[PDB]
Amino acid sequence: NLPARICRDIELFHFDIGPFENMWPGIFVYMIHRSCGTSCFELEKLCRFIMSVKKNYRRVPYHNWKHAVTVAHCMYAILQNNNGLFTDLERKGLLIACLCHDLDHRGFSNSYLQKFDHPLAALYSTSTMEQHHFSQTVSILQLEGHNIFSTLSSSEYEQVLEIIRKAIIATDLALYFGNRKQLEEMYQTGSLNLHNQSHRDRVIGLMMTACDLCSVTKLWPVTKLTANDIYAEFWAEGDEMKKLGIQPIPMMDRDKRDEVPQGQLGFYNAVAIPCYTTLTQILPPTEPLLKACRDNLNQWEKVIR
Ligand SMILES: c1ccc2nc(COc3ccc(-c4n[nH]cc4-c4ccncc4)cc3)ccc2c1
Ligand SMILES: [Mg+2]
Ligand SMILES: [Zn+2]
Repeated sequence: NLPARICRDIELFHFDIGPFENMWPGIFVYMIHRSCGTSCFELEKLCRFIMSVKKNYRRVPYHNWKHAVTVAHCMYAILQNNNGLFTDLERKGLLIACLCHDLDHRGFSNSYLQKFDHPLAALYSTSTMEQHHFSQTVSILQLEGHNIFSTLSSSEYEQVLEIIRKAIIATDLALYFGNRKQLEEMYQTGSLNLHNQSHRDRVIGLMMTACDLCSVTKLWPVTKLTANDIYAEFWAEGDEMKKLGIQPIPMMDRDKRDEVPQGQLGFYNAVAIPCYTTLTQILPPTEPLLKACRDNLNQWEKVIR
């Protein structure tokens, strides 16, 4: 059962899930129980599922099991602070989607898989890794005793899997730019309609981006340390690009590491700030994410000065 400090602090947008890996499954179950009810899933099935998901995350620097639970926590915080907006099915689906959204990640981008001519790029030409993450999700659900959705009707099963698929695919950051552009237009013209499924899907897409990127919404010590892990992957990919005979983009080139503060500035400006700004416009209770993002932006500016 959850420690008093965790029960309190888990409700903060900037909660960090800690270094104790064995505690993370219980943290996830607690979040499920609080958003979805303790009758939502059979506990044994749920526990079995979570442990098989863990097993299919790799020991990479950033796109790992810790990332999965962290993304799920951010989703929990959004859902908790936006009571009555999302359906029981959406809430279950979105939390499970976040837990599964990077399944079997190798620590390489879609672009690298394409340049490598990896068999996954042949199977899934666009959003390669994300299509794979969804495939892994389905495969796990299909294992004996793992169908946490077995109490749903056939129709609800299909429905939740579609919610999950859309949510996982939305974590392809390539898609964020177009999605955010559409949403911002809908906001400003007052045409955003949460009862319109296509609009609803976009909002959920943006939520998935917000959650995926949430390391930039933590307090500075957490954010600064996390940046070490993301670049560890990117620089390794840069090395691999060099080995293919291809000059990596500066973000992936360890030789350009002194330029990290300027690169961060670019990212906050082009992606992070616009993301949380748009999210806050649609879901005002999510403002703490934007506040923390702006604070981290200032810290990078301070590093530069
Ligand atoms: C030289 C040196 C560094 C450079 N960096 C950049 C942009 O760097 C990033 C880093 C991470 C991410 C990111 N993508 N998805 C989640 C994250 C993330 C996760 C945790 N913390 C920060 C970002 C996006 C951009 C550009 C040019 C550069 C040139
Ligand atoms: Mg991903
Ligand atoms: Zn992710």
